[PDB]
Amino acid sequence: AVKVAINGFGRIGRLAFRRIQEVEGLEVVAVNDLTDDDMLAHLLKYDTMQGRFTGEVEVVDGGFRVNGKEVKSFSEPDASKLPWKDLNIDVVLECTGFYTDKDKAQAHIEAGAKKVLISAPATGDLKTIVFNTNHQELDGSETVVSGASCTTNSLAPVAKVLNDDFGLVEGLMTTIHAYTGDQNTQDAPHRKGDKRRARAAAENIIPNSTGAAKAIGKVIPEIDGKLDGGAQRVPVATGSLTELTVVLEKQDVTVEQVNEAMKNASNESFGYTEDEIVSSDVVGMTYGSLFDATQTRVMSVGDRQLVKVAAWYDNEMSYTAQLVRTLAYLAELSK
Amino acid sequence: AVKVAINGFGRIGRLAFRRIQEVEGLEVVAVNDLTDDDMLAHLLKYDTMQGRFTGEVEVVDGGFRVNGKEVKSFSEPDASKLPWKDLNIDVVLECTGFYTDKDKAQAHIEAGAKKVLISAPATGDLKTIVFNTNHQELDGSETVVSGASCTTNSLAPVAKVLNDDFGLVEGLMTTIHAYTGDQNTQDAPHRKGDKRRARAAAENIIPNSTGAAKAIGKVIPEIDGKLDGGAQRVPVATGSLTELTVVLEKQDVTVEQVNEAMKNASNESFGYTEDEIVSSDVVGMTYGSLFDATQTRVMSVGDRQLVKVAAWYDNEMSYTAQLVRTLAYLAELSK
Amino acid sequence: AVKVAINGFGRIGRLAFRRIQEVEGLEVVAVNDLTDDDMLAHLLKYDTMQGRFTGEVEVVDGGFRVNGKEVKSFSEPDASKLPWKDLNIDVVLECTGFYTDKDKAQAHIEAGAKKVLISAPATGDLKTIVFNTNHQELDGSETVVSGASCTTNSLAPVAKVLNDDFGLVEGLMTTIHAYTGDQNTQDAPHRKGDKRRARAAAENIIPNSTGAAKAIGKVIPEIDGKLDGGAQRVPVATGSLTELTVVLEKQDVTVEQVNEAMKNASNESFGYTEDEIVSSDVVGMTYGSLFDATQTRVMSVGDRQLVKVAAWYDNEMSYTAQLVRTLAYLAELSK
Amino acid sequence: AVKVAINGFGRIGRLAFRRIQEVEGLEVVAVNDLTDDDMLAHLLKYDTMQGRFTGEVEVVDGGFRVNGKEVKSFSEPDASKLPWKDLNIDVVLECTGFYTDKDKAQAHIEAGAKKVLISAPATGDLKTIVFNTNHQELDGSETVVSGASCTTNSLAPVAKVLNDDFGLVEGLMTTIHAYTGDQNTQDAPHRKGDKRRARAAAENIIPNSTGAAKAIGKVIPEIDGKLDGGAQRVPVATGSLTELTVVLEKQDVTVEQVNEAMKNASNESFGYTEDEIVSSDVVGMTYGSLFDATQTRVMSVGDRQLVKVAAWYDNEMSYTAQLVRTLAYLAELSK
Ligand code: NA
Ligand code: NA
Ligand code: NA
Ligand code: NA
Ligand code: NA
Ligand code: NA
Ligand code: NA
Ligand code: NA
Repeated sequence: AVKVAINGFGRIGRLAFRRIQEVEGLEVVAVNDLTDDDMLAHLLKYDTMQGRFTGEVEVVDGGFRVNGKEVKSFSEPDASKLPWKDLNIDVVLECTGFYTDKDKAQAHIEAGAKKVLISAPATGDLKTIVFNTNHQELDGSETVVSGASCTTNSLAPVAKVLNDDFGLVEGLMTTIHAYTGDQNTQDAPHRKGDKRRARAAAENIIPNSTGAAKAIGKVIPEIDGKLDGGAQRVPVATGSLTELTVVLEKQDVTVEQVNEAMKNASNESFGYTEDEIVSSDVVGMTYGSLFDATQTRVMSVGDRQLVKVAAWYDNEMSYTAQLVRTLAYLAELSK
Repeated sequence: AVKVAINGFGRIGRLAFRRIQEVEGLEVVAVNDLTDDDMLAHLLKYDTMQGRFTGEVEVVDGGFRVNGKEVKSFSEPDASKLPWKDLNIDVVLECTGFYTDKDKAQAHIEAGAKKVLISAPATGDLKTIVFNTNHQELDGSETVVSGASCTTNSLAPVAKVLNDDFGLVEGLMTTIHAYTGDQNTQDAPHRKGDKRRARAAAENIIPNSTGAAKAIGKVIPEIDGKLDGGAQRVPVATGSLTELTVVLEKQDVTVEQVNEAMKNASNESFGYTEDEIVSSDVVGMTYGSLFDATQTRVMSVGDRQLVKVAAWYDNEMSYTAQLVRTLAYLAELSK
Repeated sequence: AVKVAINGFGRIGRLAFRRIQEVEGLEVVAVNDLTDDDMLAHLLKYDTMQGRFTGEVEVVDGGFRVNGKEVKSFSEPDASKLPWKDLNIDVVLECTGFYTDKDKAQAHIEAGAKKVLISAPATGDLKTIVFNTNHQELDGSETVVSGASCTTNSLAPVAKVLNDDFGLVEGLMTTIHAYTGDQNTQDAPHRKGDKRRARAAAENIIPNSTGAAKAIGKVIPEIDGKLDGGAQRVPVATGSLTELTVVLEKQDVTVEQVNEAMKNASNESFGYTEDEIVSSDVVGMTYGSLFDATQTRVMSVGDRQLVKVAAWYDNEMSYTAQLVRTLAYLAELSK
Repeated sequence: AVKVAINGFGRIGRLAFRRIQEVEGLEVVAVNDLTDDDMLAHLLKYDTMQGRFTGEVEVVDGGFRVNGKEVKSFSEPDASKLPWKDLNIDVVLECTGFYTDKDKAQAHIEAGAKKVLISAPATGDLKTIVFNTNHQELDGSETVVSGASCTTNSLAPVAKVLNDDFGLVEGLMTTIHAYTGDQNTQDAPHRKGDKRRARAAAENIIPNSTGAAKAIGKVIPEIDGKLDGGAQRVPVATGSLTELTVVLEKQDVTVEQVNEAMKNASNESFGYTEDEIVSSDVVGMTYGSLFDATQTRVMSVGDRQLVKVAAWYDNEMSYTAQLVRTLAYLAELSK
């Protein structure tokens, strides 16, 4: 199988582990995190929004016993000193937050893994990849790859259809977003100075910033610069919705043409629904974006149109499943 | 003292009562609600989001004694049978849902009231009024008036300015709106058949249909048909935000230009701020709309622009402040 | 397979549908409810707390096709007109709320069904059953049965192990309960004039009355009238905890004694845990009651003790699992 | 004019400040907290559960201006280095959590503060005080004093009545408690390793241990060791409830006795209500504890009785109101 190591056992790594149990041909052989394995198991066994774990987890000496396999654990802050050489590590899923610079992620490579996928936006001379949107830009010469953001993966396939079948001029975004753990529980000083994230996370509508629309050009170059936008974090623990309002070059555009162009590009990454769903219905899904045709909208005043669309995504598992897809493809580029 | 009657003692109707305590000149003399007085008194005295009643409430024989004043109480399904002439009612606040038409609400007039303000949009040949946006259209000859909806009251001052100072071509709207009492507590059939208002209210991001933007032109006739949009209901009990994405006819606009223009329009209906606030900060405010300059964005690609602005409101108390303002002005046209 | 009909497709009925999908030898062939099929399918298809439906739901001509099997759907007010003779109905699961009486439920027999299980407490001369606590009192002569309440099934295994291994002198119960559909979304008047259920459910801690404790004697007759209690309704949508504070006649009781007595009585209905779990961790589980050992407490002052124990239960799906268990038993009494 | 210094401007700090504004005789001349003034001032003006600051708050050279008063701002880790001498600090409120021991708090006295009130339970040769419960014990000799905990203040006036009037044999306690800032926002490793405080605070019923009941002896020594208990922390952001279940010497006790007993011992710390209220109703109250006579229960099985009672409190402002009472009393013990 493809031998995967996870660096960081946060929400993302733990869900990537769960997800990989569902994907044949991938095995997590190693998990590196500073937390004690007792607590790590407990956060793996139990999950507030993603549910109980499917199977049995137990802490054994040197790691965990999970569904009858061995996962070796490490508590090692210098990733260059992890034994990726002798574990024959194919891909590292980098989920710590301390390694989003390519020059800094080359430690996994020096520790002898063959390829690293950063589970965040990343800086340096690397490629940023949204699976099924532009992974066909990977030629296998890459050793460090960005997995983009959770919001980019909800956006990109919607923007690519908009732009491809209608010209894209410009557009703006709002992701009504689930609150995350970098928001405070009660009103208190926030570690990065953010006055809005400083506020009780489950009691408020909280504006905040998002890099995803501004960065999209890294995934779809031909629309680089043409998008920007924000977020509003609201009290659901996971589950998100990206609204996009655009101006298109093609004139006289219908709701029905938009919806039809999205449906035509459905696949495993990009879903499509016409059902009247809410956020909790997408918790745990494995689509990267679930285009919602109940919300397509065309405002027309003379020759001039504003077009608005919305796509769902579990900012946890939607992004995890796209990571695992890209993770595997990186491996398969080794022949 | 202006003699005020409240028809229907729901959220709208009880907040009106509370707000009127803080306005001198106005006096609630009668309340009509089919609910027994004991329970009504209890929901007056206690309020989950709006607080304890600043004062003292008690059920006496013919109604309540509030702060040493007599409030008459009726339990009468038929408006035209209410003793409004007996009490010299100057204006009825109509909050039941059952008289949201010009000719229906006319029943209050036959019963004795001088004028009626409908706390809701209304069909018929009546004027719809957002105070400090278009109440100048009232010429004194109106017996029956609509106070518009709680979303319209937060949209109008913003659209007015954008249309006046720059040329509003078209726009689209999303209100990240608190959840309301017509949403289901748990997943269950919905009495109006709405598949989204059927889901659990405080557990979901729920898309919904909004009336306000489609009908903005009853308040501002010169932008009729240029706005549309909807709501995202989210798990806060009150406090909302209206995002507006628009195309203007002035094509070299800046964020400064937009914000300054909004501050120049500042008053006791249209607040202005540059504090990074969140939804629970506007709970119980009496601005009908609080513009947020920190959220203004202008997007320029080539020489085409998109502009996004946002404004806060208590979908309860904001709307309530505006309704009492229009109440007073309607009783003012005795002159 | 045993042919099951569900009267009333509310939370209990849709969950009973789902659980029966996981029991071999059990089949739901008909559902009665006054709501349209389109809304009912949507509610079976999408659940806020129990997850996307496992499988495929579609509305077909005379009802539903679910996982390749047709399910007849009726909207028939009158129970005794239901084609249960023609559908060879072994057990009707009665979940509407209006037939919580032995003699009222006879209508299902009069319609030709073989047995009725009432999914609530019921009055009249019949039996109240908590599976794996007192279902052996079922001899086979019963046509109508009650499956008690969700809170009863959680308390009954625990109180039995307490009364058997030590003598129960008295006790008091508090269940920290998920809020339910019978509570209001916003502060508003309430169907049964309850000043507390009238308050916003997801925003308060709400005291409310219970019955499961005063009525324990129906399932355990030797401790009749020796328990009482109430509930505190809090903002989790599903998942509860029952705390029981008891006086025993056995006198040098220890935490280890209690816990061990509880562990030994463990079965498919009565779970045992020592993990430090929280409410969401039991959402969807199938134990009728999950004993939490980490919560056991003994207060000793001289020769006088006080013991406290606590058990989790998914107030929805734990009670669903129990009902289905008793349904299967009722059908296995084909002599 | 009692000159007050506040060390740590957390929830306890900012609310103590707010409480002090409405108390004639006290003024906060200084605040020390390592967070920049700009952020601290923002978090004082805007509070999620407690409302906007009534008044004006601005940042000025050297600190804050609040309602036309100067408040000096420092940000010093070393308490000994703080200029309490020069500012003639009569009392310091110790609200950082890191000085919760008498030889730790002394660092303020050496700095020239006359007296110190620690806003938490603290260890050492000091006294632990619940105003209007055991503050009679202060003689004027103390320089450091603990204010106990926000549950001890809740529990102590109910215990005392029970003990004096009926004679407390033993009892156990459960407090249904709002979730606090030390709980995680999302599932993650916890600062103190607590596996239950490691979980999403707003999406769970969470058991957690509390010392309050165990250490009740520090306030009412004549029932030391007689109580034990725990907490259930639920998704309300402030407002809590302490449920006590006791055994008494005096028997044949009625509900009407217990309730009149608590009615008579009611003061400005200890309230008493017979209304059907809920947690939100007690947010921002300034009783230390509010007795709920609607939740009194007397289980009488034959000869032996179990008694239960309950009392609400706002774990924020109720405690804070109590502190500011004790603090004021410590200052006037400098005649
Ligand atoms: Na696998
Ligand atoms: Na580790
Ligand atoms: Na007034
Ligand atoms: Na009435
Ligand atoms: Na089955
Ligand atoms: Na039906
Ligand atoms: Na003062
Ligand atoms: Na500071």
